[PDB]
Amino acid sequence: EQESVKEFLAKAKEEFLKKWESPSQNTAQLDHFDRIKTLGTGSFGRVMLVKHKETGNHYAMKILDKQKVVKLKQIEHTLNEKRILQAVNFPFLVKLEFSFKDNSNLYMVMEYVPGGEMFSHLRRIGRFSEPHARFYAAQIVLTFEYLHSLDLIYRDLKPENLLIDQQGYIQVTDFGFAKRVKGRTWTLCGTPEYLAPEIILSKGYNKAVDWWALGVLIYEMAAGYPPFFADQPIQIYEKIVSGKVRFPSHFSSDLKDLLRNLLQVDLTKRFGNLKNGVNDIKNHKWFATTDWIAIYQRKVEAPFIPKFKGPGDTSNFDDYEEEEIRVSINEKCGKEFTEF
Ligand SMILES: Clc1ccc(-c2c[nH]c([C@@H]3COCCN3)n2)s1
Ligand SMILES: Clc1ccc(-c2c[nH]c([C@@H]3COCCN3)n2)s1
Repeated sequence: EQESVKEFLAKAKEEFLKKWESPSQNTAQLDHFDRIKTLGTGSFGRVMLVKHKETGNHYAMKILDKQKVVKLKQIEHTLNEKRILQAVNFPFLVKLEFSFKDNSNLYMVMEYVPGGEMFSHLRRIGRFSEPHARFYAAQIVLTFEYLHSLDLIYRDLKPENLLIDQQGYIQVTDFGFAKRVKGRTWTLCGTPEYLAPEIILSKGYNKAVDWWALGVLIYEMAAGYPPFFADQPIQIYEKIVSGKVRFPSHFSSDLKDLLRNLLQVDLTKRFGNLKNGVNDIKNHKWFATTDWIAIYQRKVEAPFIPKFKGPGDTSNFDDYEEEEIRVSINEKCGKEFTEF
């Protein structure tokens, strides 16, 4: 690669390691914020729009219930999420601004990205044109080049985890499955449609699973539906491990070629995992019109700017029942979360 790229990644790794070895902790508390709206909710956590009472700034606060994290066997994953988020820095990664814990919950206070999930915009428009898909895909390629160089595997690429910012660029959220891995790792995690075959087959797997998931994402952005779709996970998994993929006739020949190499069942033949690494992807004909430096510098005009009224607008997110943020008078699971 160009020495300028090698030196950039060397500095990125130095800066990551300094924060990784000495993580920040306990940098705000709950009563510094007003709660505004629930933006999403799941089996152990939720994300809420909040406003900082002294500065007036808006943030997305991810709240995890310690007891539910323990019950669902997510302790190590939640510790990974916060330790990685406080150590990374890249244009297309959502920034963690504060973190803290109390008797009941863990809190990660992130920048608020008001344009909403890519998923909403994709389903609204139906499918993205190839140039539009390629603009987003280029940002993911650069983000994975960065993360992988730090020995991080992301493991949760899907349209719901990619938010669109005020300039139309991506911000990757949700580091709940991200992990620092030199070599292989073994956990079954991720969403069914996006799982690589070696995850489904319970193998020791590596960063190649992120490049498989990029193939699924590009397919879904350009078609409007994912390549291995079926009604139940076991049926999805059978399709994935066969790897038989059908492409819409409107796909360009270059797009089909790139996707056959990303959706390669044999991980030892998959683009992103060969001797030339990410450069087999960046140099592929489907990306011939991409100016990688201009994307990194955010100098390319985006295909689409989300419609919103200001930094507190929640119109691009949906409506959930509003539940209390209860804090027990007694400390729960203190040992398990000591390092958070
Ligand atoms: Cl992943 C990435 C790999 C290499 C990257 C890179 C190389 N050079 C730059 C920028 C361009 O000008 C502003 C600062 N340096 N990024 S990103
Ligand atoms: Cl604005 C936002 C900033 C950060 C957000 C965030 C972090 N983690 C999640 C996930 C998405 O997938 C499943 C569970 N909650 N959103 S949204």
